[PDB]
Amino acid sequence: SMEQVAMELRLTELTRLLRSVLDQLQDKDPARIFAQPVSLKEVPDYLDHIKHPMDFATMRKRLEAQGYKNLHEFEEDFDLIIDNCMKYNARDTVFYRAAVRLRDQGGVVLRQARREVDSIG
Repeated sequence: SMEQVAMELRLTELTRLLRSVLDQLQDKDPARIFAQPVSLKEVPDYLDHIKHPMDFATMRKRLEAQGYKNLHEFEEDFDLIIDNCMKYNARDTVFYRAAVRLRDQGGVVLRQARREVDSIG
């Protein structure tokens, strides 16, 4: 149907906007701490601690499959990256501190993304 096509164009355009958001958030992680999944070879107990692992490469795979229907879904995955790290790692670690700085810096990007998503529809 033509309606299905229009819906698909909306999804494609959301995917465009979320790709730009993802790039901007990942720039706030210049150490690349959150770039890839925590390795279960190197942290064998990780899934005993963290039930839903997340990282920027995993988000990018979902994004490119147009697997985010709305900004809320995308934000959920970004918050997992931060929240998982702040639980597994102690306050005094470079990992925890990186997550705090990512959260704080990412807030700005996400605040305007929300206005753009609502604005453009």
